Amino acid sequence: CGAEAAKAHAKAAEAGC
Amino acid sequence: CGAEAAKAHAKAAEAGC
Repeated sequence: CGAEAAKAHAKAAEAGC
Repeated sequence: CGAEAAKAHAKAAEAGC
């Protein structure tokens, strides 16, 4: 739940949410 | 793992994303 959240958080900030 | 995180997810998806 910390690294799968971190990958989703970067995914948003990649295509800025 | 995240009902407060889900309330932030709905609050963003409404005004943020």
